[PDB]
Amino acid sequence: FFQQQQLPAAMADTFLEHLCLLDIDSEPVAARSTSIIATIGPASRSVERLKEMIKAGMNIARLNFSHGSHEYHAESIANVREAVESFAGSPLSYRPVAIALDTKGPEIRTGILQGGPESEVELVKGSQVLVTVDPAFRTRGNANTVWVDYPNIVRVVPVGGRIYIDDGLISLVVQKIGPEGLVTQVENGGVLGSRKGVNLPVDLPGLSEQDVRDLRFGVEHGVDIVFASFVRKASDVAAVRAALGPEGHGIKIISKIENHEGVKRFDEILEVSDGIMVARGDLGIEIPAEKVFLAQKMMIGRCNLAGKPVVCATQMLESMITKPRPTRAETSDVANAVLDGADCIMLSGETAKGNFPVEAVKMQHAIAREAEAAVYHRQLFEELRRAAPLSRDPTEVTAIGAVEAAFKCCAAAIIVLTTTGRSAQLLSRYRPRAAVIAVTRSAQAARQVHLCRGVFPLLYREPPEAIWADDVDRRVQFGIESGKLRGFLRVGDLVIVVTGWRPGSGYTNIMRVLSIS
Amino acid sequence: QQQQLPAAMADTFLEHLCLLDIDSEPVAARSTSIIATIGPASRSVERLKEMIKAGMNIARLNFSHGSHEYHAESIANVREAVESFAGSPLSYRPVAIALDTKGPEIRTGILANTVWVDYPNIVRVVPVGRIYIDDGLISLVVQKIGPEGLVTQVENGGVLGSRKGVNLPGAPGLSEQDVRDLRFGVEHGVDIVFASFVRKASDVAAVRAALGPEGHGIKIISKIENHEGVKRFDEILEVSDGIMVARGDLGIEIPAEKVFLAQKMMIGRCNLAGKPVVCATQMLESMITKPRPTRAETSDVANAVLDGADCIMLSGETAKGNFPVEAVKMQHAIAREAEAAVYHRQLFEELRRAAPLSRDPTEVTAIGAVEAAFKCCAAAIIVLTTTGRSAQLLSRYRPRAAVIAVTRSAQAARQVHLCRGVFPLLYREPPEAIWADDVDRRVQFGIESGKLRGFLRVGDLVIVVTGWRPGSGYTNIMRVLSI
Amino acid sequence: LGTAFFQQQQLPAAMADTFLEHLCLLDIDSEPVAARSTSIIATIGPASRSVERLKEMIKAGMNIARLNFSHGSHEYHAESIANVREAVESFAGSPLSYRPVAIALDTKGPEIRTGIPESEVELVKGSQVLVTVDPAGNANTVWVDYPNIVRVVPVGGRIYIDDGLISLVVQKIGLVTQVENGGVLGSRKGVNLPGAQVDLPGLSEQDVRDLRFGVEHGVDIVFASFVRKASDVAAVRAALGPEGHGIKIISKIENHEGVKRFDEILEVSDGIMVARGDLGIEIPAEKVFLAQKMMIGRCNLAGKPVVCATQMLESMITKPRPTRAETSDVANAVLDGADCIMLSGETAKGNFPVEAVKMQHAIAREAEAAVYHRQLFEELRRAAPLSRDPTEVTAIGAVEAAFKCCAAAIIVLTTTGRSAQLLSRYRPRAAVIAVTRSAQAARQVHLCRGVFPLLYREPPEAIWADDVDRRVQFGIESGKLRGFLRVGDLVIVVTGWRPGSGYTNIMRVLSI
Amino acid sequence: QQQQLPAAMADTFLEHLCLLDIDSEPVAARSTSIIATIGPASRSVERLKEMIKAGMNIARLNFSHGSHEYHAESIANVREAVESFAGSPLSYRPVAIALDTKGPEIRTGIKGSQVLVTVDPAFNANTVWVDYPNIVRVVPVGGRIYIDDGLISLVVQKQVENGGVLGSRKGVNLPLSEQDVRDLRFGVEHGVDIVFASFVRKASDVAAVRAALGPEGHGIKIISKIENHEGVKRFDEILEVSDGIMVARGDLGIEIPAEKVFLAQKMMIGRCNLAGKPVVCATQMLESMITKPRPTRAETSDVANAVLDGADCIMLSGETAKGNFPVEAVKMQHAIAREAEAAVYHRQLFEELRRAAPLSRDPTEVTAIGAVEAAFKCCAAAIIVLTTTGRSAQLLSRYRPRAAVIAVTRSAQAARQVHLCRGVFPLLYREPPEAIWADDVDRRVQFGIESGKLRGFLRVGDLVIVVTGWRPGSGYTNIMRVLSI
Ligand SMILES: O=P(O)(O)OC[C@H]1O[C@](O)(COP(=O)(O)O)[C@@H](O)[C@@H]1O
Ligand SMILES: O=P(O)(O)OC[C@H]1O[C@](O)(COP(=O)(O)O)[C@@H](O)[C@@H]1O
Ligand SMILES: [K+]
Ligand SMILES: [K+]
Ligand SMILES: [K+]
Ligand SMILES: [Mn+2]
Ligand SMILES: [Mn+2]
Ligand SMILES: [Mn+2]
Ligand SMILES: [Mn+2]
Repeated sequence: FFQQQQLPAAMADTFLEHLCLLDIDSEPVAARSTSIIATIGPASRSVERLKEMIKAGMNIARLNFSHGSHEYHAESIANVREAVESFAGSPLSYRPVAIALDTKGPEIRTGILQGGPESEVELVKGSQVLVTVDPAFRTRGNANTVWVDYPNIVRVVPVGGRIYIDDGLISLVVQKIGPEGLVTQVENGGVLGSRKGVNLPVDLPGLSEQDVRDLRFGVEHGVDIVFASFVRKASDVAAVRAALGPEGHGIKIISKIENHEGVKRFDEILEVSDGIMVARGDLGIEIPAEKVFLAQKMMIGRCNLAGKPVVCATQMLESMITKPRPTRAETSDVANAVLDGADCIMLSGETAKGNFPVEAVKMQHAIAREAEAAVYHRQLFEELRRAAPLSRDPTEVTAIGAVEAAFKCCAAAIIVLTTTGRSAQLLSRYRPRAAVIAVTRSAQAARQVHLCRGVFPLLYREPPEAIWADDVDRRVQFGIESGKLRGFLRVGDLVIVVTGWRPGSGYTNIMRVLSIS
Repeated sequence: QQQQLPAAMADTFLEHLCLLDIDSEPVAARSTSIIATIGPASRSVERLKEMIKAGMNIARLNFSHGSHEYHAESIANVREAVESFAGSPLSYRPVAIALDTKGPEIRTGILANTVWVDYPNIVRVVPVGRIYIDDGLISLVVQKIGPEGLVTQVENGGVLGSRKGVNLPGAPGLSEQDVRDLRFGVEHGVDIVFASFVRKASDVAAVRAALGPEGHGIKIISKIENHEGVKRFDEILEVSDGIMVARGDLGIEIPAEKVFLAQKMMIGRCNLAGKPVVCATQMLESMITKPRPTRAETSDVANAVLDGADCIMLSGETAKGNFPVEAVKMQHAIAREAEAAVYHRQLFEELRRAAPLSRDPTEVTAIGAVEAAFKCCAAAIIVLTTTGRSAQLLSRYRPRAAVIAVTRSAQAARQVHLCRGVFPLLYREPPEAIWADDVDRRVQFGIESGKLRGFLRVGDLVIVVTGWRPGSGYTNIMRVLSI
Repeated sequence: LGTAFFQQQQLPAAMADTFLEHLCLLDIDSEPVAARSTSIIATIGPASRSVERLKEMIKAGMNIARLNFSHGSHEYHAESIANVREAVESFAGSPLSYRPVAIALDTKGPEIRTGIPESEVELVKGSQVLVTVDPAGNANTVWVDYPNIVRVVPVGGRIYIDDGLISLVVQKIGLVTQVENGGVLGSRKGVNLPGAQVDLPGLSEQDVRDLRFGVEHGVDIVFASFVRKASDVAAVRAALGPEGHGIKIISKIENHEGVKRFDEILEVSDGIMVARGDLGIEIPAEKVFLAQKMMIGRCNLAGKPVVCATQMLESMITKPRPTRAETSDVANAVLDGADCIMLSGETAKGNFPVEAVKMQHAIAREAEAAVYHRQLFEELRRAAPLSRDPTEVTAIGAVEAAFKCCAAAIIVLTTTGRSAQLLSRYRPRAAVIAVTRSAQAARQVHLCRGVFPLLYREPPEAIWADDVDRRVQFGIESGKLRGFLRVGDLVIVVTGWRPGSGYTNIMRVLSI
Repeated sequence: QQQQLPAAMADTFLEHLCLLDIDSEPVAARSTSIIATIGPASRSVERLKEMIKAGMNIARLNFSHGSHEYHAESIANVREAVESFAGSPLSYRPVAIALDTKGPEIRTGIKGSQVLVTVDPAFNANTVWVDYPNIVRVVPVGGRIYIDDGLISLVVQKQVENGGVLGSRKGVNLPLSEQDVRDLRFGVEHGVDIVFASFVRKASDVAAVRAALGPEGHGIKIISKIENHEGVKRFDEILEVSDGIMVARGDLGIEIPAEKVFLAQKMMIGRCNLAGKPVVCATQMLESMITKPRPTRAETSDVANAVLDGADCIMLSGETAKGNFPVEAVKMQHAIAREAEAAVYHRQLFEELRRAAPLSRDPTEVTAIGAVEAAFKCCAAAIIVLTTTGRSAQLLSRYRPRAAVIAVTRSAQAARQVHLCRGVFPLLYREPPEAIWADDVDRRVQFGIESGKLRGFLRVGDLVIVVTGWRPGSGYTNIMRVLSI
């Protein structure tokens, strides 16, 4: 109890008094429920660096298949698994880490600039720039002319349209459509390098030939999660599932909502996906920048309703690419994503290319811990309660009973046994304040539950005891011992233990109140 | 749907009222206990058997009249009728016996105008500016305190005043008779005591001392009957097992149009504390003479259940009326409809937030069990309990599912009738050698009894609440089961 | 606000954040105000017919006099109307304390009456009994005033007699029955036939003459008995004619069909009466409170008056004090949201008609202070649709303003009563003092909870704005004299920008 | 469906989130005021006119830098740009001038674990100088001291957290000066409207500022900047004596841990909403737009979440003082604020504000809540209120009505000062009083209707709520009327 983890604010009767009672001297618990996804790149590739990021709090390593070869990414996977497994010799402190593959998706990139792949050229504001796809001008990239790697570009944009280059920094307005070149008037000028992104706010297919190879690669190397780029409809997810094949039927598909189409068809995309990523990078270019927060809050709420994980990504701590501490806007954005109900937060260039990858992970860890305590659980739990339909599934029934029991005694943890992760996910979807300590024998499940907020996975490695009830108790004790070592639990704490009545997944039906001795 | 389910789910209380349907039949068993007063109309063994089948749960002995031998016959006939069903343990219904004390009574003198009372401090307790006599018929105001006594100015005329009851509004805990009657109740093993005229905490402490250590297990229900008991209600409730709103005397001691305020205040505070509350007096008074009640009486019973009362009482309707069995049936039918019409959505929400954080594993398991019951609309919550406390902590959250309580204690089985929603089952088998099998047996006994009595069907979901070791106070386990 | 002021009117329970805490804070020492908002309808009969008796009940608080046309001739009811109006107008010499009293006509409706004169036949239970269509009554057979009764009732059907006290069962098959419940049988009592569809016309030909009588004598309200469908009321309005177009029609819901078709009945009616007497026989007694609470809530949603009637204080027909069930029934009807409460035999035949009125007055005062206005107002305002009518917009603003300062009253000027009813629609705690020049509006607004009508009798001032202020002042002086207002009280004043009905649009905060 | 009405009507906040629509366009004037700091990028009259048209409502003078003559030039340029629109009174936009005090600053002098700092006037990467003479009594053996906006830190040396390039004269942090007094006197002389009081730690700091403004600065609003741990702890006593609060995340983010700043922001905004007083969110809202034409995703959400929290004002610092896109940054804040104001869960916000607002017998307070309720009942296009000091407009703004509060006033100062209150749009009435007072009241009401029609607020057929008083002078507001245009 005490005056810690914003408990006075949690006991408020209105959201207004909740805000009034928030305290900067009320310290949070050590358990951080929002998972951190860190992108792998030249700054976070060495085994030595990855060990620091795992200790700092990185839960999922993201491989961005828009850059680098299959051989390059196989080296990233090997270095991650080498860093993760160096801690395995101490099972009570072992932290599982998931590997996520981010697909290239339907991209449009420019041509290499004349003079060198590492030289610059400027565009004049209000000038006249010609956009061409002619194969001859592929290496002619200059101030007056730019090449695009998308042939069917002249038959999609009307007169007066808009073409964005380099993360929406450069803007071109279509004036006339010419024979073998698109005449534009620059609307927003700026420096332009080589082979930058192009957004067109399309007939490029939903799943490319190269992304098919990329998905098979992820199955052969046993990735746990796929981030599918530019998901526009349900069949875009089915195509990714089909390319994964029966070999990868257990891989979680997280749909990236990156344009107006994805937001419009969100309901049909969410029903067929395991989760959603709000990809505010491209989404900030495909729809007006002042509206991205609407799309993020909408998508987070509907995922919290559905009980499916949602990832918030891009530019959360962007200034930390070059500076050791973030701006006030960036700290508030991470805190507010946690407040909205995000299950995971992501770092992109902050860990891939920046000079402070470990410090960015440490900052997200510190912010999320404070923000999680500031969640107004009293109204959140009540609303998730009413919105969720009645259930005859004993796992779901037990889950809500355990969460309510945890709120009643301010339990330090809910310890649940799970093989597939489902029992921990059904606890997570009701957003308990107590940490959900999930003890599993499945290494894959231990990595995959990082998607669900508040679930701390522990990989159990011992062969079964001869009496199953003894094997259950040993696993519960392993969760308590790990919680003690990691600082989640102390003597005298109350804990809720969630198990089933028989071995095998799907039989969870028991909730017990235990005190830590 | 049935059980007024469209109304119980409504977003607002106004929409809840709008959706109440007279064609939505009640399905759950009725959870408000019926207390019937024993009298000439309900003293024979065969009539008591009729009233048990009609839904009587507690037999009230009114010690305001009758000799000790008279009440011993009442106890023997009640126990004979109750035990005639013990041949079928799966359907046996325990019936509590409650002793209602006579309490301190100020009566006038025997043998004109300006009478005297046996209470000698009447001159000191009534200041200048009212005294009611004989059920409130005569009313006197005082305008001067002199050495002879009071002035006795007549405000309302009246007659018939030989040793009649005196009430003084606005202004010991146990008479010698109550001490003897309370000893009788211990020696005859009564389960509940209705302490009359409780106005402070020391009053119920004196009842406790008269019961002695031999009667430590008896429940003490404090009857609030005057203005002082209403204003010191918080201190009274703290030391009592429950409260009875005694509207009869309360309606004389305070203005009759204020009694409903006292009733709703006390029921709310008892609901808040998780303690049983009894609403009593003239609920179906016209049925003393007529076979059907008035519209006000039928509304009165329903509103007492809606207010949150744990038990409703019948006085002359069963003690001396011509339709004692029909009066019990009428209370049963009304209570069933009223319980389904409870706006359960706001009730459970408010009880949840008002109940404070607790680290007691029984309290933690209880709220988890009630939440789990709502999530699957479980047919019942089966709980094993030695003293009934585990079943009372479930009842305090007013679940819709029945709380089926399996106990070996015959006294605790009778006493849990005070808590709304608790259906006691008396287990009679001797303990198994291994304790975990004894627990399984009792849980299955509650299942099989629930199946016979229409509580449970094959395919239903039930919430079972047990503990990790024998003895009371260790409840900590909640399980979801299918029948 | 003054701390002593905060201790009355149950304001601590009003400020509670939950209904549970609202219950826990109710205080028997918290005294209410003198202004009771729930109107009292009293049935006129032998016990309440003398002019001197009507005077005592006006002072006791009777607001609407009910003529029960089930009994008595037109000449009987004309003398009743004359006596009521004489007692009412006897107070008109003092305008500031004049209490308008509405006259309500309760129709006979499709009734069925047993057989006869003042002897009494007891009836044995389980004795075979015949019901008689023959115009050619003992314990073995009795006759009835319905020739087509043999056509409708099936074998194994139930017939009720004398407030459903006696129940006949057609054990074999006029109809030879055997008795389910036996009792002392009077002369010409009531007969109810639940479940069986009767082919009796909702507007009989005697009903048409009674409604014409009410229009010719200028009654304000019609209680239409046994309304089963929307065109039952359209028939009543057609019988009233263009002359009776201003009479309020209250539909009495008395049987299962009326409850099932309640929504279409409410749409064409000015209000609803929960007629618990016949309802309690036509449907199981255990379900009446479900029907009462359903209709009160739906009327409160629709903003139309609802009356609760029958056996509220029934023991007071013979006793000077009611039972504890009766006092809580009145209180709970007010707590449910009823606009009006009714007395039947308590004032028509009983020995304590004035005391019954006084008892209902005292209970209503206590129960009105115990309403949880916080949730009631929030739910009424959330359920009411958005409006572009300035009268509705001003009304909700004035009620909210009255809650903010615990205003002693809302003073509204109204000619038709609509501005007062829209204020009453949102259930303010403050009394709605309605100043009107229309004597009929002053009578009919008693249907709306919380509205205290004042009849203004002066010719207009020549500047309309001054004429508005004189009526506001008349409202203030009247409230001061009746105890509703004191110096230093805040009052909300609701008026319009121009004369004529329909232009209310102004709310003002004034100190007394 | 427009302006997020499906989201605003929802029965639960969770359903409100699910119903937010990127296609639902805002159809309502922007209610959150924009404060732009004046500096080299925004001193020219031409740039100030573009920023006025872009949405700037308050011009901030940072007295941390620049002499009195530099700031007099800034005031003159702002007023010349503002008064350039006075030719059309129906569209004239008042702009307030706010003085931001220097406060008790500590600056440095004009890598390796050993570093010496000393206050010696006779004293590179090895030795730096500071201006604070003594500090040896405030720091214990546990605390630390920060250099250069928190980038370089040192514990009780008696060189942690790295520390890169350090320049000449940058801040020093430690987790009423004579200069401040002459600055506040300067502000009274030049008729500034608002004072931002730096580093307010207790209620007596506010009394000192009010004393330095003299009896001639009675009408100047004092906004207290909560900048450190003590200001957060004694917040309630500071709020009670201030006209408003600024959450100064810049310094606050160094004085307390950066991860805790959002907690302090939400606490102060909520308490200010409770007390009905204006609160400003400040510093680094759109920092990247100093060098880039478009903001980061974090910055867009940060401005939107400040509005959703309930801030009455949002601030721009280097984005408008020194950046390369000062007009575009104002345009961006205006655009984000409009979208976020429609996304507010008005159903629960209005309910919680009304139940938290205590009962009152003041007729202005009673009229205000009646008018806001009336506005909700008809979706009034606006609430037109006549006011001399602005108090009647502030009492309406307290309840956060959906309708715009059009405040008509003769006081040029009050017109500028009500910009601190969210949803208040001031109009300055210039005509002289009519002979009959009632005609002068109606003509001001019609002035607000005419101005509202020209600006797009009002439209023929719309319903409006008009709030007036019964006698001249302030404090007598007591009338609410429903009118058709
Ligand atoms: O002088 P009049 O004609 O009585 O009008 C005064 C009142 O009539 C009103 O229009 C209200 O009347 P209604 O309630 O019948 O609509 C207002 O203008 C004013 O309060
Ligand atoms: O908001 P404030 O400062 O209290 O001013 C409100 C005042 O404006 C008025 O409407 C007009 O007053 P003036 O004619 O003096 O400008 C007064 O009735 C009212 O008291
Ligand atoms: K990608
Ligand atoms: K009738
Ligand atoms: K400054
Ligand atoms: Mn992308
Ligand atoms: Mn008694
Ligand atoms: Mn009838
Ligand atoms: Mn600062």
